[PDB]
Amino acid sequence: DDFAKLEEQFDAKLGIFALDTGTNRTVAYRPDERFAFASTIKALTVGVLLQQKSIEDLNQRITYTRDDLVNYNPITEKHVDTGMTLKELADASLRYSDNAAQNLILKQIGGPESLKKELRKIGDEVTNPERFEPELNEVNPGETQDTSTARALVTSLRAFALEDKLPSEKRELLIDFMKRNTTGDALIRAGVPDGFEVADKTGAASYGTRNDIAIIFPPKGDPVVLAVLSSRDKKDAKYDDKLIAEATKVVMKALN
Repeated sequence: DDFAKLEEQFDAKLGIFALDTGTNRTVAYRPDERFAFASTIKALTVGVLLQQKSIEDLNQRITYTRDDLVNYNPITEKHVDTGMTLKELADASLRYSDNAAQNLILKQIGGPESLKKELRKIGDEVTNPERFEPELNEVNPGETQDTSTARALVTSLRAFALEDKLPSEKRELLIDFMKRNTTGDALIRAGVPDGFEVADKTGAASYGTRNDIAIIFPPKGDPVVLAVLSSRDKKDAKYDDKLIAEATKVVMKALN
């Protein structure tokens, strides 16, 4: 009723899945409803990048051009002449949601097809990487291109960040990046209690799609993996971060 209340208040659809890995308790609300995953895919993309490369390997310098810079490139646009290491690209992608960073990493790992193949390998049958940024944000209701579900994103994120799709040093790298995300302050972070660490990746796409996926680290006890996905009825709809923050609060109350 609380999630439905938020949907009502924000004229939005909520997609929620949370797993407290310390109790195996779950919170679900339209967990299997598809949403354009938007930039949350960047987290899973770095996960695959990390699976593919030694930590040292991430020091490879990637040269790119202005062709690669499409819309939102806060970091990559500044280093277009000097290039960026894969690590620096991962940093930009995760922490600034740098689209060109995501695209260059996605190319590095073998493209959307390779990302999808690696997600199927980990048993994510639902996430459908098809396109680069910002093209992947163009998802209509009912279309499955570049979509996933809260359950699938949580399950996949957990696999890379917490489970065994990455060795510990790489998991730590992925977690450190997401912990130091700069784009998520008003989302999942705005809905956790004090002293809870959040490692998150935000996204926003067409139809007022506004997403945040996270691993949340309580003061005591094991991490909670959470996806809060939202979409609205109208193509050019604006989103309200407050919905994600409020939905996160409901999750945390349920897990308490």
